[PDB]
Amino acid sequence: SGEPREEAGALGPAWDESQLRSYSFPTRPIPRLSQSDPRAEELIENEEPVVLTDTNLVYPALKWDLEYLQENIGNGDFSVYSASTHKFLYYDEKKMANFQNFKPRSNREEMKFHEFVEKLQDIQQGEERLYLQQTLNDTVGRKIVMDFLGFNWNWINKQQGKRGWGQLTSNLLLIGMEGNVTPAHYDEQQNFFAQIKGYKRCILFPPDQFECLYPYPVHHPCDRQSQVDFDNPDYERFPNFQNVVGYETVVGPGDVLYIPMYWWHHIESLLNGGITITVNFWYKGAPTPKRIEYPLKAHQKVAIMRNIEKMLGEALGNPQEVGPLLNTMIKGRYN
Amino acid sequence: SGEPREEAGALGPAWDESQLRSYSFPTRPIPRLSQSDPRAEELIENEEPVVLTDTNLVYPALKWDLEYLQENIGNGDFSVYSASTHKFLYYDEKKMANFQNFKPRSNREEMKFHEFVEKLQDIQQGEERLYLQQTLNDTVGRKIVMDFLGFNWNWINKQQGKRGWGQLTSNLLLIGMEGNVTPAHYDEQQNFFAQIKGYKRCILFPPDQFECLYPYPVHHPCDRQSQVDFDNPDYERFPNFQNVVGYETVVGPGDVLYIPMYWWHHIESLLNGGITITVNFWYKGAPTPKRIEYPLKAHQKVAIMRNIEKMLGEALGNPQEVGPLLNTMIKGRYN
Ligand SMILES: O=C(O)CCC(=O)C(=O)O
Ligand SMILES: O=C(O)CCC(=O)C(=O)O
Ligand SMILES: [Fe+2]
Ligand SMILES: [Fe+2]
Repeated sequence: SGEPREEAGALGPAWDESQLRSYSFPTRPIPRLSQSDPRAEELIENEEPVVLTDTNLVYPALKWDLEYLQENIGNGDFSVYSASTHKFLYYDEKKMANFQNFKPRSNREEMKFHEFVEKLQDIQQGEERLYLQQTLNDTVGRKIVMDFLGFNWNWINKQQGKRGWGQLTSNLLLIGMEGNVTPAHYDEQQNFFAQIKGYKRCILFPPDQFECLYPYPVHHPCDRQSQVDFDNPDYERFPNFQNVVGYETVVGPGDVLYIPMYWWHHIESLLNGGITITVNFWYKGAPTPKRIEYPLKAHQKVAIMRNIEKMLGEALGNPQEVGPLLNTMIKGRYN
Repeated sequence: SGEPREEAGALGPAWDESQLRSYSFPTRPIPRLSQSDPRAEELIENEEPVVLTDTNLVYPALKWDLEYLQENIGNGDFSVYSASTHKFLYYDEKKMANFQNFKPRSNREEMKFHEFVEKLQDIQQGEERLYLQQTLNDTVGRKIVMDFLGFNWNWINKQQGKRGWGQLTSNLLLIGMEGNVTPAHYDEQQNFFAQIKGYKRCILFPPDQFECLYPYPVHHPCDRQSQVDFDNPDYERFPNFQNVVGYETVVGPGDVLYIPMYWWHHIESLLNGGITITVNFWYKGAPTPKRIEYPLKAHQKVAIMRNIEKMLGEALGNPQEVGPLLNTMIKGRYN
């Protein structure tokens, strides 16, 4: 992760190790570079993570905080997630019909910002934890729309153009509480993670560690999430979690982390670090080349495995038979 | 800026986008309200811009044009500014002694109105551009003095009384040519911008965008002006110009724009819109409250920075050392 950076103005260290959680695997630091540095462009083009420290991407939002937001964001509805533990168990509603025994571990709920601020206030007066996650569309107040327009769209748009990425699928505003943890998972789109308030420790695993992270079945509501409990790894069920090695960093106000598509990421708001605020940017990856180019990269093999699982689930007319058939194919033949 | 307003009498649109220049930043419309509307009074009291459409402030001047003026204004002298480009580079004479390498980019020149009208005529027979700017004192013809007396002094005086503003520092008559551009800058006084003939696009930036507009050093002849070339922004020298968001409008005959003190403003006479005529009104802001009131507003912090720069320039007995000392104070200590 690297030594805690010293804040300007002789203010103490931004954070200290005691705020970071302990895990069973090793890690090395993700590079912190300047957007002008040729090495940063090199990392992004090769689809490797990099923390850009001077993009000014969300510059107008650095002043944001709960008071400012509540007052100017408006009186619309915001999706607030809640959990009893620190780990926020998110899931896919549409895939619940496939796994009837799946009991929910986290509940969402629309509410007004001022309500979230209040509901958050008394919880600080507690084991419960909330996590607000909502898109930054025009639906919001005029002032917030001005700040939004003030983002460095010149930088990010140029970045989108040279990488060949597709459309910006969405912008997500995230406000969480200290200690909050979003378990490891991967997304299929390219992502620029812009930190605004507070610090978050981000642990990333490359796509080739698929075999050590044991993702749920594609048809399961937790598709794309790791089945391993990072706080208590079951080595009998997931032996290869003992070989996992990750890339880590702690991002703070002004930092932008590039999370390449298909890369795993574990995110946590530093303990006793106050609330955190982040805005993420999603872009569809560049279209896959017409003619295949070998040797296939790891993320491409992951795409293929996802496709096989999907096709099989439809061909058998039932996602619950996917596993049995796969075992039938493999046992005594390929294993 | 808003859709071009349709002129009365089924005359086409007042103007069309093709007449507006293209810039790298986003903008939203300044409210166009009636002076009777409570929202307008609310905007002015909170020191936010607003275009009042029915003040009748300069009603008698709406008939004005070059012929009428030349004939009745008199045979006195008028300060005419000239430039080779469209951007009029104005400067402070008194501060030239501090920056000897500063070469002038625009020249002033007293001349008689009929001469200005003539000099303007052949230029339309060209890259040169002129801009007449002179005060409306009794020095002028009897007829122009009658029109002047006919301004709605009842409205503006009442406005001056309720806002607590100081004396009317001056009245400026402005006559320019289509395409003319006055680069972004801020004034320290409150201003009512009364449009009389033609249309002008006005782009304003609030005081809190100080960090994105990079004003010249206080001792520089271009003090209060932005160092950024809006037509070709140097993002390496002024990275934060990528985060600038402005408030825009196009004022025409009869409109009065309130430009709050310390607010930045970029003004341009619509392309192929003919000459433009404007009269501005300057008032010293209301005296700063005896006991400070936190949290300080942005314009107050700008006042403080200007004061520090001024004091430092005198304390070191030389304005050229201000920068070196500021860097010495900051480097490795606050940055
Ligand atoms: O910040 C977080 O807690 C989660 C971020 C995340 O999963 C994402 O941006 O995809
Ligand atoms: O109309 C213009 O070109 C400039 C107006 C201006 O700068 C002012 O009224 O202070
Ligand atoms: Fe994610
Ligand atoms: Fe001005």
